[PDB]
Amino acid sequence: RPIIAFMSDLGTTDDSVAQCKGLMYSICPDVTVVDVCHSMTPWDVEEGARYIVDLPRFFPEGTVFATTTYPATGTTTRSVAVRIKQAAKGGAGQWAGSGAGFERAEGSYIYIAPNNGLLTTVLEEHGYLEAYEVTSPKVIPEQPEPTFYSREMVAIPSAHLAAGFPLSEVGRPLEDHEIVRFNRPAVEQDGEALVGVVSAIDHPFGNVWTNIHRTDLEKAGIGYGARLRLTLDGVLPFEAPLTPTFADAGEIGNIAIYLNSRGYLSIARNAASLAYPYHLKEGMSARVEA
Amino acid sequence: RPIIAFMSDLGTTDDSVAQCKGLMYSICPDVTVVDVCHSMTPWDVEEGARYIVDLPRFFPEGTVFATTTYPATGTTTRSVAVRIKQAAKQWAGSGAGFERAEGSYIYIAPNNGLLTTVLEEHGYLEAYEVTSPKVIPEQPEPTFYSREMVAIPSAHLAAGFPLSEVGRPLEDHEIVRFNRPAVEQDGEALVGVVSAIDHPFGNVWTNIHRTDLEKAGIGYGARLRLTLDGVLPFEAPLTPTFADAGEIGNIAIYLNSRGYLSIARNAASLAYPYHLKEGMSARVEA
Amino acid sequence: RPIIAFMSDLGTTDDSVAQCKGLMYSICPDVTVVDVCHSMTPWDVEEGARYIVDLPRFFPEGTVFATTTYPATGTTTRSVAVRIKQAAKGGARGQWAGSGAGFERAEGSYIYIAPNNGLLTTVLEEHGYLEAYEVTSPKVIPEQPEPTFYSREMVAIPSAHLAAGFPLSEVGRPLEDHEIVRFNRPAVEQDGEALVGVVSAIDHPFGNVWTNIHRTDLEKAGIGYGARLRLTLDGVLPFEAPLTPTFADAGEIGNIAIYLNSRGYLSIARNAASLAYPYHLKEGMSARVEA
Amino acid sequence: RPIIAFMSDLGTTDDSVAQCKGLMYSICPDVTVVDVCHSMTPWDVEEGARYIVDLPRFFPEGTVFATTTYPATGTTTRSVAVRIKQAAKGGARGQWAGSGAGFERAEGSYIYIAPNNGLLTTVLEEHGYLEAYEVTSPKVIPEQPEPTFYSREMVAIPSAHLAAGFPLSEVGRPLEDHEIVRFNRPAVEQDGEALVGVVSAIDHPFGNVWTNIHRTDLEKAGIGYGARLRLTLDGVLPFEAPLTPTFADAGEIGNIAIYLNSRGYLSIARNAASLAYPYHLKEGMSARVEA
Amino acid sequence: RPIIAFMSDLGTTDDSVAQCKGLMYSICPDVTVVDVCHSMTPWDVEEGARYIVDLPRFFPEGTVFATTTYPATGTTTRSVAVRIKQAAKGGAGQWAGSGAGFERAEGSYIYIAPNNGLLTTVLEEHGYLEAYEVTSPKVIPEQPEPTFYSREMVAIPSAHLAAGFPLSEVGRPLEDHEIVRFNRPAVEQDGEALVGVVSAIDHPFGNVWTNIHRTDLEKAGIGYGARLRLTLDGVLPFEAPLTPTFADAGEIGNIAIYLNSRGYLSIARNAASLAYPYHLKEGMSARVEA
Amino acid sequence: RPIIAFMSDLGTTDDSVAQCKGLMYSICPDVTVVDVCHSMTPWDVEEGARYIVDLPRFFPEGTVFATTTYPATGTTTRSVAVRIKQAAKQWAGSGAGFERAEGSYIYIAPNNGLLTTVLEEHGYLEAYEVTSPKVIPEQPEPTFYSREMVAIPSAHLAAGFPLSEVGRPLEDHEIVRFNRPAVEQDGEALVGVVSAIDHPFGNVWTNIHRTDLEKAGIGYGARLRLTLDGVLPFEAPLTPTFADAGEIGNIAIYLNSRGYLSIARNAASLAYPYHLKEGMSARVEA
Ligand SMILES: C[C@H]1O[C@@H](n2cnc3c(N)ncnc32)[C@H](O)[C@@H]1O
Ligand SMILES: C[C@H]1O[C@@H](n2cnc3c(N)ncnc32)[C@H](O)[C@@H]1O
Ligand SMILES: C[C@H]1O[C@@H](n2cnc3c(N)ncnc32)[C@H](O)[C@@H]1O
Ligand SMILES: C[C@H]1O[C@@H](n2cnc3c(N)ncnc32)[C@H](O)[C@@H]1O
Ligand SMILES: C[C@H]1O[C@@H](n2cnc3c(N)ncnc32)[C@H](O)[C@@H]1O
Ligand SMILES: C[C@H]1O[C@@H](n2cnc3c(N)ncnc32)[C@H](O)[C@@H]1O
Ligand SMILES: [Cl-]
Ligand SMILES: [Cl-]
Repeated sequence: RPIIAFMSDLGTTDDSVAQCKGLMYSICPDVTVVDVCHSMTPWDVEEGARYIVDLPRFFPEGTVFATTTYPATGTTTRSVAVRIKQAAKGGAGQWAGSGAGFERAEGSYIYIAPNNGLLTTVLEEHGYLEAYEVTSPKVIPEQPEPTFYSREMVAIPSAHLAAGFPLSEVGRPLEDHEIVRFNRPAVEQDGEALVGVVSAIDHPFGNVWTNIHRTDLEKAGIGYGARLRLTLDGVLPFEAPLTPTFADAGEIGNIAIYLNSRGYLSIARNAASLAYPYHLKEGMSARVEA
Repeated sequence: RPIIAFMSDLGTTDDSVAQCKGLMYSICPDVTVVDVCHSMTPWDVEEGARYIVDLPRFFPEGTVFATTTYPATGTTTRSVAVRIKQAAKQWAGSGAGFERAEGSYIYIAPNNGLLTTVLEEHGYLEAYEVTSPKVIPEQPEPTFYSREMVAIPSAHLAAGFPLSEVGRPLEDHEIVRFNRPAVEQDGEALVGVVSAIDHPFGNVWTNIHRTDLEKAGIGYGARLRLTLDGVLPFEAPLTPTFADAGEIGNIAIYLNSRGYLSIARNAASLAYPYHLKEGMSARVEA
Repeated sequence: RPIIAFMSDLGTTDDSVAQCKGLMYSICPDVTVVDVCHSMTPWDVEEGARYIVDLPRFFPEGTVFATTTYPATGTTTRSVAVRIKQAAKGGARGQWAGSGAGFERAEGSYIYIAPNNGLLTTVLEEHGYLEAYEVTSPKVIPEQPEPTFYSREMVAIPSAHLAAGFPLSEVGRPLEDHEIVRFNRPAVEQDGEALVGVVSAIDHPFGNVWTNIHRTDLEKAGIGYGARLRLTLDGVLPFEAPLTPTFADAGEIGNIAIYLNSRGYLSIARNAASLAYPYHLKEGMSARVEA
Repeated sequence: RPIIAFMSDLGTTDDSVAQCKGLMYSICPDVTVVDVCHSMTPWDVEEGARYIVDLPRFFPEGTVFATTTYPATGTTTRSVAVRIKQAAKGGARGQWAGSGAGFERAEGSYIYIAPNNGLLTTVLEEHGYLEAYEVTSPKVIPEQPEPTFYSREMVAIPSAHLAAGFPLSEVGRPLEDHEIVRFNRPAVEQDGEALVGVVSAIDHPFGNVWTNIHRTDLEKAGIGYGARLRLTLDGVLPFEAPLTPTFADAGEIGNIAIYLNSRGYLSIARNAASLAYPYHLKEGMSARVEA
Repeated sequence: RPIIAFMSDLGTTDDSVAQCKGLMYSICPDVTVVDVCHSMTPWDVEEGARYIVDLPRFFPEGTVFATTTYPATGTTTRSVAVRIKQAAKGGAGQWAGSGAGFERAEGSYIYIAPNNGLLTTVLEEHGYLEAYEVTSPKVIPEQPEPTFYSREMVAIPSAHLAAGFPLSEVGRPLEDHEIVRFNRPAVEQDGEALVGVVSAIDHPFGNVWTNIHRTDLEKAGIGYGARLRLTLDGVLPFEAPLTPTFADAGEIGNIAIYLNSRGYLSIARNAASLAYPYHLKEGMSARVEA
Repeated sequence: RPIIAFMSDLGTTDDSVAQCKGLMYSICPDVTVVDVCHSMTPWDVEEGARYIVDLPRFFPEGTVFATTTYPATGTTTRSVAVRIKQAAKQWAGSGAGFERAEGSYIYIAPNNGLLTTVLEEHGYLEAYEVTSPKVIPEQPEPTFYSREMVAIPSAHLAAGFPLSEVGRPLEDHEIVRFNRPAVEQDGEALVGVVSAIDHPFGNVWTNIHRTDLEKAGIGYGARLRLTLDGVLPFEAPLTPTFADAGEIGNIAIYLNSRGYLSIARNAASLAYPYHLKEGMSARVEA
């Protein structure tokens, strides 16, 4: 029972995703294609990365992740296919599922993506066992569509991998320095305050996500129940204790400062939108201190 | 051939829904997950209820409906899981339609009133709290009970985990319900609200029902005056469908697929040019 | 392993698509339902036609395409079901889709079921058809259809019977060619040495600009990759670039690229930036090309 | 104490109006310049005409109205200067303006100077005129006018000479009636017992709705204060109210009022709330009235 | 040299204001008409009031203020004309002008307005010497336009007053209880914090004005140089000392908490807009404390 | 017959401008106040400068220009008051125009660069700091120096208060100037910026001047290619006016009333449909 989990920038306004899916079911008759999302900001590899980094532990072993934003479509560039090392615990650290969670064995998931840095945080968080350039005409078209490499060089070969084509056969092995990566912005300790950035607005709720992690917090002594001052955009400070969840803020509309399901320091209002009335946005400065 | 039909307020702009689906396939390898929608206004229990209330008759017997908006996530609250009784009409499908046996569907949802109308329309045979670590995490992620307390246990139920083993039976009073706004009277006009804009067409749906109408003496021929937001008046005979208005753009006053007084333009949008909205008053007279 | 690929104007904000899907699994339990899209502008049959015309070569033979925008719901009109002839190559070069030399698809191997309102105009034009039938039989539609929901009653439902193996010729009577409603499509005019058409679509979510000037139209004027072109939009915007395979060929990020899209049509874009969104360019605007 | 009342399409965001004013005080030192408005949609002569047609009765006799939208700036066209005949009553009842029984104004006592582009169509129609002249004399316009600024060169400047006492008949040659450009205005049709016109304007900043159905048109059908009316807008909105003098007559705040505006025209509004803004009603929409 | 200072809700998009001005110059040949503003939110008498309350000290003695929003136009209602008592010092309290300012004698300005509460704060701040109902056909039309009382019952009689028509002759005297007034929202002392409201956004800068006055501040001990916490909309707190001016915030974009030229506690950014990016609005809660 | 022409960033949505005017009439009973505009983008010194630079030739001799955006309000800063020399062309008005004597106009402004282009184009005969309590308040309102340090002293100057008595003479270096962006070269294309959108018409004005053009070999007949924001290309002959384009909506490339390369549609807006903006690059080639 093979699964391909599919994350693109193709959107859902036309037949582009369906074209890829038609070919996936064509190549791997038994497959199940699960949509991750197709809504990412085009060409923003850092945003694409956040949508895929945390997926392994949720999926059955053997799952292939077809993940693509392909601004270098139709060039001489070729995709990278990697088998990861650890499925890894996550959240605000645990295995996912009922009971004590589902423990995932090492080397049980493959990502196939453009070699443009999309997989940077996947490789940082999970490690990898082996990496290959995707070049074989057994898995890609002999004459690929210049402007559709997300289909030609990701969707199509991912379905061959789902169908059982040996990963080592897709092309030559890539050395670590041949896999492109993006530079991750570092959390700064500024006196005793921690300085990062709004990493994401959490749609559709309007919760605010920072790149300040739970590990960064236990570094400066911060745990659940700590009074914090969190300044956004350099001028809007908020104040609240760190709490597990939204309803701990008290009344509806009140401010909650919490750890999100991905482990990162976040801010919201209790059953109300914070970001949307005050037009708060990704990329704004975020500062925290007790 | 187990099915989970999935309705949430998680949206489709990140991997939140995919995390839930991943766990569904892990738990029930042979499952088919059907998306209902994930677009609902966050925390609007009456809105989410509208999207799930008439689903059973359309699905194969044995379908599990996983339906969630969870603003009380991470608290001591636990989900409710119910088996409904009557799948409830006409029947849907080709010919005279497909009849559905009683007790053939399970809903699992936060215990916050989301299931209010499902229970009124269909009734139930059994209701339980979802507490067993067989079907939910021992360390549940505080901010993601739509995943922990709905998605995960729905998939155990799809795989044949016995309903009565999820936790203790709930008595009726323990099952939270929302109050639904009444259709009131002033003179011979009926006063209600706009209960929804029908995206993407811009049709207007009111809470004034077939039954409220015929009781006040209105059937499929009646010339009606329909005033919206207390300002915009519309006038037209009650008709079965849009094209009964004649010209493209003409006004149709009709009954939507739920028996509710509705208003639209024929093959054009009514709501969008006039910025008509849910929650606006709707007053009708013959 | 039967597939129904589903395209409608029902949107993704309520339970309308799910009702259709439920009834698909009810009638054909082993079916796989693949969403094409549900976002088309309601009642724009020309736009709907664009999202379904290119589908066959990507799908397994025996696939059923349920394609629907239904402004005449609740009327005496009934849907039309067609077996197409050629699965038809396509793309910028014109080839089969898939790895290696692509997946060659046999003739008469796909069914489309749709309102009889012109939605299938380009499907028939580009693929031809082998047989067409009016969808009237109570075996495949409800005896009491919901007046406002013919996308479900007259398309979703019968499509699932067809996917289950219900004989096509049994849905109702054969339709003569003149009984299949069509729309007229704009002809690219050969004006001097220029080619005059329109912006056919904005390519969401990138804001690329698609015209109705097809690759074969370009070969009427003898224009291939490397040709220095002037592509004028909206009468007043004379863009200038060589015709190149892809976006990155334009050099720096933001530079204008003139290219052939994945559907075989003359297009214009910027390299890893949006052309249509900043300047609010729209479908329907004029598009002129010349060398 | 000469007055120039000034209406243009120049806006209030730069120094364009001030340049015109400066030259007014330069040519006629004791002048008072009164802004009519500078907000009209550029080049919409019909809208401009609405802001100037009702002016004479409010102003001292001898006032000069400099009224300008000039899309043909820099061309061989020259402005036209007119002495009107009747100052003309008006308003919902039809009377003179001011305290007591109002200020009665004499015949032939106001001058309008404008581009010869139809801007003065309703002025002449409603007031008549006694003499008209092309504005050509270097005594009142520049010998080298700025190509893009004929609102200044061919209207502001000569208007200030006229206010200073420059003889009207000396600006240039007399113009025959057919030489004064006009636009055609929509005729309210007598359809059955209904009267069919349009929404002429949105009354900013209140969002009241003005139609082109005049009080005298209502008296063709015999409609006065107290008459229960149906006023249908945009073909689909049948408003119902008695015809009343004013807004508060409708009762509660927000209730629909149907009334005669201060310009003598059939209008519709809400009592101390906006009708046009919430529902995005627009000029050009249809307006039908009947009793 | 008579002056009429003219404040309406008529806007500047049509000839409505010019009609009034034509009649003003008709009635009072020597007059100068100064526009206060015509931009107010229609029918909002509290907003109209803020635009007129502070005008007397700036204008020559003898000035008439014609001030109007007239939602009761065309009814039996009649305007009120009042001679004020004190011109009054103002600002963050002084006379206006070069040197030590221009001292204005008592009873030297007249307001004419609808009797709908528009003049509430004028009468509270300045007092009055005499008040009259405007009813004489020597100053108003015998048949006034039903829908244009701002012209008929304000503009027109104001010009008669400018022209020298005796104020006592416009109609009968009104007793204090016959002059309509609006209820002013009270500043609350909530513990040691002061609770009011955003009274206005200061266009075009996007500065935020509160109804918390300098007097309210010296009541709780607050002067220039006091560290303050100011919460807006119940969730956005800001922190800054109270300073005289914007540039005291330091760098451009920094927050300044100050007293405005009208005497009220205010918040802004130094040469940047505060209200506009965060969509802050009139009517939002405002809380302050040291 | 004294005149004050008044330009500020105070807007027209409250009584800020009326307070200033009130004080002008108090100080100079016989004054005429002319509004220039009050709409300028707050604190944009180059923008406000554009609105005041060519005013003198249009006004009677003896006019005082009160011109202010004052982001440094309430600090130790004091305003500058200058008498300009050459009123500077053609001359404006009927006939051959009205010549203006030298030294006939005074500007008074914050000393923040607002007067940069006025001084470059016209020159000056004398410049002073505004410090005398004869002409400004002793207790100046900290947040309203546009009123205290511009409006009030301008009106004393209109009334005949001697210029040299406002405070001490300033040397040229004490008068703050802004740097103006240069028109540069790349190949035979000239590169500049859009210096303004011409509201309300939506015409586009560039900083590429008549002089920059003719030096590169371009006159009133030249077919030019004009690219805006680095993306949108336009092509058209250089013409005197809009109507030279022919059809309504056609493209005109012309010189605005300041000698600057400009682009527009004939009797339609160019900037608004395309969302063209000030600060966007403008590149021209013959
Ligand atoms: C197949 C890939 O083409 C890329 N793509 C789409 N449009 C552009 C563009 N204008 N420039 C560069 N890349 C683009 C998308 O990222 C898609 O994933
Ligand atoms: C897992 C559940 O978390 C809830 N959720 C998301 N954001 C908030 C918030 N600010 N307050 C309360 N609940 C929230 C959603 O309703 C989702 O269904
Ligand atoms: C079931 C079908 O109903 C059609 N539909 C929905 N709303 C309208 C309307 N206002 N007018 C005409 N057709 C409509 C949709 O096109 C859908 O496909
Ligand atoms: C003469 C006065 O008419 C008032 N006015 C304008 N429109 C309305 C309306 N729709 N309802 C009530 N009053 C209105 C304005 O406030 C103006 O000042
Ligand atoms: C009196 C002067 O005050 C200035 N002004 C108004 N708001 C601000 C602010 N937030 N920062 C700096 N200056 C400001 C204006 O520029 C006005 O001209
Ligand atoms: C001096 C006159 O210039 C006219 N004007 C300004 N811009 C344009 C344009 N793009 N097209 C035509 N006329 C224009 C205005 O209407 C003004 O009145
Ligand atoms: Cl799916
Ligand atoms: Cl004025």
